[PDB]
Amino acid sequence: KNPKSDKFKVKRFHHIEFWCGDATNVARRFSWGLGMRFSAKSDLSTGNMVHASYLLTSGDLRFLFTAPYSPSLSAGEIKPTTTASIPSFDHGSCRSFFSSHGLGVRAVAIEVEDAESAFSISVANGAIPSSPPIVLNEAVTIAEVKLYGDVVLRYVSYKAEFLPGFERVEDASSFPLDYGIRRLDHAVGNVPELGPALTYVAGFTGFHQFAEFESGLNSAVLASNDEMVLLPINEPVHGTKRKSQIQTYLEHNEGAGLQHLALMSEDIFRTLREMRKRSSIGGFDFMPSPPPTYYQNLKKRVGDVLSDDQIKECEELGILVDRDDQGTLLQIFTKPLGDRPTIFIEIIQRVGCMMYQSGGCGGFGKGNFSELFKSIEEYEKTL
Amino acid sequence: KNPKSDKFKVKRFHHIEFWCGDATNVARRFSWGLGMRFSAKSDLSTGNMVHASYLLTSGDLRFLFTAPYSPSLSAGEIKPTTTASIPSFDHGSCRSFFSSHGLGVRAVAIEVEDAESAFSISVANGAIPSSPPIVLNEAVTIAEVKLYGDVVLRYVSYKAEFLPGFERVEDASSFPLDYGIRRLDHAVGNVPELGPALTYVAGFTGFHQFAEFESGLNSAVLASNDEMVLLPINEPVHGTKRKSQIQTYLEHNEGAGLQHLALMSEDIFRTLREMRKRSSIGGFDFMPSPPPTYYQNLKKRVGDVLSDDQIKECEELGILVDRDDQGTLLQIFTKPLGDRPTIFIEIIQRVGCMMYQSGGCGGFGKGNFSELFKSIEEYEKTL
Ligand SMILES: Cc1c(C(=O)C2=C(O)CCCC2=O)ccc2c1c(=O)n(CC(=O)Oc1ccc3ccc4cccc5ccc1c3c45)c(=O)n2C
Ligand SMILES: Cc1c(C(=O)C2=C(O)CCCC2=O)ccc2c1c(=O)n(CC(=O)Oc1ccc3ccc4cccc5ccc1c3c45)c(=O)n2C
Ligand SMILES: [Co+2]
Ligand SMILES: [Co+2]
Repeated sequence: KNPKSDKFKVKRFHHIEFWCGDATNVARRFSWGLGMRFSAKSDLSTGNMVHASYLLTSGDLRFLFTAPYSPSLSAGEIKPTTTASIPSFDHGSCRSFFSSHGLGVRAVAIEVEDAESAFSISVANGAIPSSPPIVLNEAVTIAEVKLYGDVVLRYVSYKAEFLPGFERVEDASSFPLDYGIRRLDHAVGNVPELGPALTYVAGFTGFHQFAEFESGLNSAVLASNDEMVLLPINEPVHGTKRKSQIQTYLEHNEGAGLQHLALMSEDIFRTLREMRKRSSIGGFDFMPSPPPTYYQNLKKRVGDVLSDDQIKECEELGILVDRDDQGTLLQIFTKPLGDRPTIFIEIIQRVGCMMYQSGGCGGFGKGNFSELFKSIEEYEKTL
Repeated sequence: KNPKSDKFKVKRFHHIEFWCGDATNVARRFSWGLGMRFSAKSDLSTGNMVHASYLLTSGDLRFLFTAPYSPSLSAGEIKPTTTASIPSFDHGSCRSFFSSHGLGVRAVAIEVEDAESAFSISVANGAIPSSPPIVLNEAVTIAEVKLYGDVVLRYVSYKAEFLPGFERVEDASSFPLDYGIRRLDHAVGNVPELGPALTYVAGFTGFHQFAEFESGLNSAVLASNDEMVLLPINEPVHGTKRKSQIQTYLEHNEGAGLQHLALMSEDIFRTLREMRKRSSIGGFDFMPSPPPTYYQNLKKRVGDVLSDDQIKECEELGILVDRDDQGTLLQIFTKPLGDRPTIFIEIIQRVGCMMYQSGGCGGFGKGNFSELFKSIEEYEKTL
């Protein structure tokens, strides 16, 4: 059931902001690896003496990469006179974030009807404020509250092109790469304690529990009214045999933070062909593929949704498949995006739940823990 | 004249080490942009709990990219028990370097006959010590002295594959990229005061002045006995009309540091074709090309070294050409490698001075300041 308890009007995921040491190199690597085009910039060339910020887009997916310049360039500025295009940015906060966590997501941004109202309502309902609502060029309002760890939930609302102060990117520097990724499907946090994290976020958003769940973790998913904003949260399970990967995350990340971004593709076969061609020439690596037994077991599980040829294409690309009582999920996971075994990416595509497609169709792949373990056991048994 | 005054036996440039926020993303970007293969690693997967270091190679050119992990991973270690493969590494030094300067070169490494002797002689002759000689696996010795700013000159000597503790890279992650780059030709520093910088470095190395030189800078070049290790140093010229780019460097870098790396190609035409194909898909951008008048003027200057077709190929690729009384230089410059207008790369190839080719054949392109200015003036005149 969906109680539709959102305490303010939420639209969709708007962007994800990475805090970086060098935004240029991370943005260029991600552009080539994921097939995202350079779409906007705010940096020295646009008069920003504070931070370098580069926007990549693929369809509706927006990835922002931000790094601080020397504070000496802006030493005479005050907030009323800032040349920063993102008024919540702070040199010390950014350097401290990156020193503590390494490369990772600082902001999960959702578009709302009124960022000032969303901020006020959130804080009235327990949200810890991070940056107050600030109106940019009387046209866009931005506000930030703490989500978990040093990750913020950023509210953005538009009166009527990314943010004022950003410039569209020179067409010769904007190569029209596109591997089929179209939007952010969900964004997942790792925390030490799931219960208090859920109570806090659901407390100030009104987001309701969408789903939930003996291998490493406990998880639950918070969702907006139309279930298009999806925020799963994990905690570690202590007392196992293999060490919890959630605990490994928390250790290497120095605490809670964003674990993975799941990116919807309109053609997951094409996306994975293109990404895998580039893994060893600057792109992203993928997790080891499941054994042949996993794909033999796919016939009995999804033989009514996917043809034998489509299942063979999943096998060639290492794609995992899970299913709901309503829809089917195709998914695959990258290796970590940077030096630390912390943040990674998931590529997904969902089949079913046609009404437009309902959010979360097919679930999040929890059934693939069991199915993977079973297939590994069968493959070693084949010996 | 060459006094051959080296105070210890120097062989050749060995490697350049970048200090990074995230080594993975910088290394992957550079690999694709420059056509360098992933050759060795030292990181969590090799038991290094301290730093992540990735080695790229192209021919004899070695680029090392290093970033710190959370200090919590190695908190129980002491130097006698370190898991770091580069014993001079320090978390605080690396974070402070990167916070101050952004992405850039920490170490210019030269191979010497005996790194302990080179270190002792250097310090006896005025070098400021940075890291004492440390023997790794009774097989390689490494030592470091201050060069300028926070850049060190690193001595490496081998008893008889990069460094002990590094592992050769998995062949599936080692794509054999190669755009023709073969070695480091020279490495250039920017300092506030050229005179004291020259006196200091020549003081402790015995390197002699190779060359020297009204547009922005004063420069001089220090060279080893066989003039294969070449270290130009620049200072700003104050009082001009256009602001000194050396002064802009010092401002955005927070002081002295490495300005550019000049990479010799065995086929500069192929290297630039390959690099330019990749500029807008994750690689490196190049400076704006000279006007058509520059290439018309090339005929009268190097028409005896380069055919008309070869000059047209230089024009298609934006390559600059200068000449000595002994040799000819083909060169081109990238835009800055990262967020700040600080470090950039030069691709070069030298013609002449055949004996093997003598080091520095054709000079460093100082004649192209005048020639560029003249050609820009002629092109606007063509109007
Ligand atoms: C991340 C994820 C989801 C997911 O999206 C998700 C949510 O959206 C919300 C609900 C909670 C949740 O989970 C769903 C299914 C997944 C995965 C996933 O990440 N992965 C791969 C893996 O576990 O990665 C790793 C990582 C580190 C390892 C270290 C050591 C290992 C030693 C042996 C075997 C391993 C297998 C996988 C391993 C590792 C090991 C999977 O298989 N499924 C099937
Ligand atoms: C870097 C370099 C060398 C070189 O290797 C070298 C050494 O090895 C040792 C000896 C000293 C030395 O110098 C030789 C020749 C060069 C260059 C070189 O860097 N460049 C390009 C440029 O000046 O870059 C820039 C950078 C920033 C600018 C900001 C604003 C500008 C406004 C107008 C015009 C510009 C032109 C160039 C500009 C800029 C402007 C060149 O043309 N030659 C011809
Ligand atoms: Co997921
Ligand atoms: Co040069």
